[PDB]
Amino acid sequence: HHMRLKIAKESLLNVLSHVVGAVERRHTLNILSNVKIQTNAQALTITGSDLEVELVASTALSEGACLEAGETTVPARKLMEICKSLPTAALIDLQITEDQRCILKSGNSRFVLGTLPAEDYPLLTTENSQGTQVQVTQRELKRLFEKTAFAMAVQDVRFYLTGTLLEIDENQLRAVTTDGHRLALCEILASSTSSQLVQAIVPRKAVGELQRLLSIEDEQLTLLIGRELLNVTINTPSRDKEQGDITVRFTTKLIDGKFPDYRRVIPRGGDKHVLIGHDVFKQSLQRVAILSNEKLRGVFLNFNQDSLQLRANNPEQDEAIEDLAIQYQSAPLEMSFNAQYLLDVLGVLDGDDVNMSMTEANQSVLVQDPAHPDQTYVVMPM
Amino acid sequence: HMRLKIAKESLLNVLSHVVGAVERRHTLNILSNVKIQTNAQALTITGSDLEVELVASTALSEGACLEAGETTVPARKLMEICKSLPTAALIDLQITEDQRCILKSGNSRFVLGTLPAEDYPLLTTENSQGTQVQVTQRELKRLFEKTAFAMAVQDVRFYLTGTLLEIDENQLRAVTTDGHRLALCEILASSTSSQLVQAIVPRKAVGELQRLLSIEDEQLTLLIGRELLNVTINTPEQGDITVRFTTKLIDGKFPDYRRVIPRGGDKHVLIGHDVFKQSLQRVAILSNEKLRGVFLNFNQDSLQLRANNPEQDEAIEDLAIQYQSAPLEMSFNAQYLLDVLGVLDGDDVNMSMTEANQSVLVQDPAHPDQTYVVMPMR
Repeated sequence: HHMRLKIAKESLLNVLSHVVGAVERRHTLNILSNVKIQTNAQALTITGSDLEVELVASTALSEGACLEAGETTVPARKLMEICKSLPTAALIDLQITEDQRCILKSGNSRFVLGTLPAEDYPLLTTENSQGTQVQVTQRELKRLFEKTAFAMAVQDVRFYLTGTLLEIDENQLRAVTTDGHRLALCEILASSTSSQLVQAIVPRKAVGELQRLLSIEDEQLTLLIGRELLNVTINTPSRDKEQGDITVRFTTKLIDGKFPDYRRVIPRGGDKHVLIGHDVFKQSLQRVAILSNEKLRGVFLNFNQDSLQLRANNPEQDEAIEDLAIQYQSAPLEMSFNAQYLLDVLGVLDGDDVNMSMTEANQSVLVQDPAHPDQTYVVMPM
Repeated sequence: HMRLKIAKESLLNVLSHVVGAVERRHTLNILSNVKIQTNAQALTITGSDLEVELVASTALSEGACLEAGETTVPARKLMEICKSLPTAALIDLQITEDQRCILKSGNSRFVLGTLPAEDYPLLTTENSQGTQVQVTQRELKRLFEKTAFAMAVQDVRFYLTGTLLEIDENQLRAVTTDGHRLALCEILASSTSSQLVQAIVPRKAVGELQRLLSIEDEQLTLLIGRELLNVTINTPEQGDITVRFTTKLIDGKFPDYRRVIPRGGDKHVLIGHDVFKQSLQRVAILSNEKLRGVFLNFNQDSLQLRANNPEQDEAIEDLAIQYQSAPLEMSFNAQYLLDVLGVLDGDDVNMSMTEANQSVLVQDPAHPDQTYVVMPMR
């Protein structure tokens, strides 16, 4: 019949917090701006999606929480705001009427929102089958994205550039990202059945959502990677007085393309190798950059034996020059890089030293951390 | 030429005070630079946009000043360059004949383009003068916090975009208005001259002044003239820095604010501050996004807040208040009432009104020095 539910502010908001990151402020399909809420005596399920990424969060309800079972759709952003505005430990009474109106009462406050029918809410149907399953911990998966999120393109004509390639091969999961000017790669240990490689290009919004959901803990996760979709169920531990655990089901349409062979892009020529202290390199580039071109941000790195010179100048003829101590005994080379790209990779590296492998000025550069061989970064020249 | 050897922090502290006045782009290009003067005893840096002028001075250690001179250096760049250096670094400034400023710290060398110190324009002049006012930094700063929000952001009536400093016999007063609301605050301040004087201080001037002033009880002498307002502030550990602040006043006639405030309110309501702020915020969620309009209905012993939007969503909240006067219904911009609440530090809030189509006086019993007026909608 018609849904009615009485629950604590924190309980409702907590489940909602996990799903409303997927909801778009305005969407071509009007109903997707709303969250779908379904309740019965034992559990409350909330769904949020934009048809590319879908999140379903559910929790075990309290004894008297569901007065009347039912399902409906409520404007997600408003409801979330309404809940946060209530005082701590408040109790909300939700009522859905025959005319499509959702009535929220808490304390002396009375709110009324417009609802839309729950069966009009679109779900990501799984028309394919026989997907690949990968076993990986949350930390390992979260790490893959943290070390490669930056090089992804924000918006572009070519779609696969905007996503993260997730590849499974020989008991190791890999994440690869590129915008055409740089590349990031991270590899971790995962368990899977397939002997052959499987590839999934995960859209940028989905990657962000997953990053928020994952934790540092080593809880095992099972990823189902199909030709058209990627599925993962995560159990978030909700620790509150008498609060049930929240289970979130993540579904995302994979980007339809074929990612470029990343291995061919990675330089293994390695003629010249340099090792530099991470702090010195980071600090020096920031200094030199101040006088580089404002949008372009290009600086010149001149490599000489055991000494790196950073040089930058702008249109106003201002110049910055600094000398750094580096572990380099090979031939001389001067290159120019978009500073920010170097600074971006440095943010990703947790080790004390930084190593670069170079061949020629025109050619690309390979950057890494000796301590962590799992991460590999490439930066092209100007 | 000018040469100077100064610690990173010493140079940085001086620049930080003055950089707020500098503009990213200015019609006169030189004002994007900061003017630097040095001699054996002191360092003086000036930042200005020709509406507000800041001059920061410090006592230089002997021998820091290798050569005395003056010049102008791009302020934003200099500021960033100094921040990028390591802690406790030593900077060597050098000005060459070809207008290049060479700055060397550690292993890094920086070169900026300079412009003639001669060209740099100054607001002040020898015959500037001014009627003195004695006021504490804490009190002056307080005056600005209380009335700053109600100034108009942009308006043809240029006077509206500034705070009016008015001096009464025993106190200094700050008044701001944008047409839809008004803020007023009074603080005791000594007056040597005992003549009413009005100064309309520009919005940027007020912001700069708020940043520089501190919450301590240090007396200040404020010079107020027909065209400028001047005050020397010694800032409250990096030695000691004195800043000379000068501003071009808005040459206009501020409206008679006393007419605008209404003392005739018959209908009076007292509401808990926290309750009112929370309630208003809750109901405002479901109000028009651009307009932010909420309805306040006054009934015996209760306050009803109601808001709706185009999607016909509705929020209603009831507040228990002691009101036994005739029922009144009014429409207000939620932001205007919330803004007033932000500057009220007291536990209760007093509202006095006459009719639905007329203004409302808002006050905090604990602090009678502050008075606010909000004009209703429709």
